[PDB]
Amino acid sequence: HMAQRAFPNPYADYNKSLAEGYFDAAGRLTPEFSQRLTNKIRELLQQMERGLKSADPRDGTGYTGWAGIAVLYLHLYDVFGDPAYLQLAHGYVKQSLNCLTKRSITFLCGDAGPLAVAAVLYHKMNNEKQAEDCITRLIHLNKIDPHAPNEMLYGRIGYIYALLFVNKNFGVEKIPQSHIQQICETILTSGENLARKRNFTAKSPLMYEWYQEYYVGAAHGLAGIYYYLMQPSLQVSQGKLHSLVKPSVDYVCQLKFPSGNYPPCIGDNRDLLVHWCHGAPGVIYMLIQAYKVFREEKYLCDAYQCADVIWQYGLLKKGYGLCHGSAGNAYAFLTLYNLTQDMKYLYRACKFAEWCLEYGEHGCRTPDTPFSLFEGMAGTIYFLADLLVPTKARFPAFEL
Ligand SMILES: CSC[C@H](NC(=O)CC[C@H](N)C(=O)O)C(=O)NCC(=O)O
Ligand SMILES: [Zn+2]
Repeated sequence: HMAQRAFPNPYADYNKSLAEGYFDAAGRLTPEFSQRLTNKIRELLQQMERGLKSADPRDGTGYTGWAGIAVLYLHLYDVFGDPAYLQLAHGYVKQSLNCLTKRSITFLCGDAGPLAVAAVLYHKMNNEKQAEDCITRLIHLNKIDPHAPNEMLYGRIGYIYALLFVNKNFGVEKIPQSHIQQICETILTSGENLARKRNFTAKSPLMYEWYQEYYVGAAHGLAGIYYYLMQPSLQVSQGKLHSLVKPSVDYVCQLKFPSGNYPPCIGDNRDLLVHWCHGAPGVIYMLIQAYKVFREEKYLCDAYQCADVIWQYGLLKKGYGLCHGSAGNAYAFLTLYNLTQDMKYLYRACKFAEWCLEYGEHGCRTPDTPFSLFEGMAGTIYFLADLLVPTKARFPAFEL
């Protein structure tokens, strides 16, 4: 039923001849293709700026609101170096800081997004007082919601991302590692406890849930949590990596549909969603990181299968967005490219970019927030700009 959710892929798969128009033998984009990306970015930015005039004033979040637009502009500033982009980011940061709701802790859906993005913007504008004030507030946020879930949009790893985002952008340990360590400990303890209570232990030493479901994917589920627990940034011990995380990863691997896709929740029989939030485009990160950490070929094999599912069924009728759209799906190819150095996957990303360059010409659904980072145009623009330098590309607000 995946076919019903996708457009047929109109593109030929990789060969040397077809790839030459997009990038050279070193994987560096051609000037021509680079400029075509740049031209579309400028075109879409105009539409986005106009569209955001109608966006909800109250939503300051990374996922659907102002801080996510600031994330885009910070990225464009880094890519292009145009000071006007940094100024745009400032405007959006200011809007976002007037929208704190005190209800959530995450980068994507909570107050950590505005605060972490603001800290970085202020730093980039040489505003030490405001940068430091934002960091203080961000650190303190780790109190307003204990017994949170563990997942990306509403839970502990979503807060961890905000901390990592500051540290990466300052290039120094602005948030002490000990802060990250203690959250990591809570996550691991939570997983062991739930697995024990539900007698998963033998097959899966860790287990997590959100909204009373065992979500499997990146946004709300196991694949996102395990991707994080396997990151050197989180400093999980070798002992816990092998005894707790690896067998829990293997359990997720075992949930794979015959197609190579993954169910949204444990026990789901319908093979339908090919999204970052649910399915192969989000689970692929766990597989790739598992390969990097454990070096077992099965993980790489599974990642290849993810890429094939996405190549076939990844041009979504849903639209061009990151959370569940063609641009988010294209990032799966970039992560596999960056692991393998196989230009086939850079090519696939470029062809998905070609699709996005025809934005609005396919009869896609209009997103609920048509201009947002995760549902809308800002995310598509983010992807196009990130593709300019493929080796540095990372799925925003998620990939490390
Ligand atoms: C965490 S996002 C989950 C996502 N939700 C949507 O696609 C809803 C539409 C969204 N609000 C938009 O406007 O893009 C989804 O997978 N929906 C289930 C489905 O497509 O059947
Ligand atoms: Zn989604």
